[PDB]
This record gives sequence, structure tokens and C-alpha cells, in this order.
Amino acid sequence: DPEALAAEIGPVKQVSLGEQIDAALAQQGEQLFNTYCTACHRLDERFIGPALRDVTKRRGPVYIMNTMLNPNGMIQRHPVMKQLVQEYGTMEALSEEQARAILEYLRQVAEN
Ligand code: HEC
Repeated sequence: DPEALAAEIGPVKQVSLGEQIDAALAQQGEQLFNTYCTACHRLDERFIGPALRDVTKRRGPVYIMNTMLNPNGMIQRHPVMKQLVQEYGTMEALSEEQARAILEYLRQVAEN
């Protein structure tokens, strides 16, 4: 359900995930996360936005990718996100490549 709606919102439609984490991709993701995402997020605590360590357990990859790549579309149209906006309020322009690296880091940290 929520992945299909995330796909319709776009731009990402599908993400096939490796059985194993690509450690080198994740490391680039780590650097990007610490550049861009830590302005508002932490792994274990609430900050400006929700804690993210376990985001890949509660969400799928298309939702996560389109949150990064199309935040306005997600806020306007995705029921999960609309609720979060009500809770956290209203407040970057990554490439898909960058977003996919960050996704890989998010998958790695959930395994920690
Ligand atoms: C502050 C200016 C933010 C920056 C920079 C990033 N995010 Fe964010 N994110 C922020 C908020 C306030 C919220 C809640 C919704 C709202 O607009 O009020 C979010 C939400 C997310 C989510 C959804 C979490 C869930 O449990 O479903 C994800 C996956 C997310 N944010 C990821 C993320 C990443 C990876 C970022 C660096 C590229 C990033 N956000 C930046 C606020 C801000």
C-alpha cells in the first residue's frame, strides 16, 4: 500500500535491494547523511524531524527515496507523510544517486 502510493507520487518507482549491504555505497551515504541530513535528524532521537535509524524497518525504499527527491509531493499526497507534517511542522536538492547512497547507509545503520 504505502510503497505503491510513494511510487505513484514519484519520481522513483521501484528499488531492487541487494541481499547484502554494499559497504562502499553505504560509506558514501554516511558522508552525505552527515552533510545534509544531520541538520534535522539523528539516528536514535527526535530532533527537527523523526529519528531515522529504523526508518528502513518501518518504511520501504520507494517512500524513503521519494521523501528525499520529492519532499513536496510526499507532503501533499502521501498519507504517512501528511501526518508527520502535522506532527513536526514545515521547514536540499539531492540527486537520485546521492539519495540511493543515503538509502544504503540507512539500511546499514538498521543492521547496527
Ligand atoms: C530539516 C530542514 C530537514 C532536513 C535537512 C532533512 N529532513 Fe527529513 N524530515 C524533516 C521533517 C521535519 C520530517 C517530518 C515531516 C515534515 O516535513 O514535518 C522529515 C521526515 C523524513 C523522513 C520520513 C520518516 C518516517 O518515519 O517516515 C525521512 C525518511 C527523512 N526525513 C529523511 C531524510 C534524509 C535522509 C535527509 C538527508 C538527505 C533529510 N531527511 C533531511 C526534516 C528534514
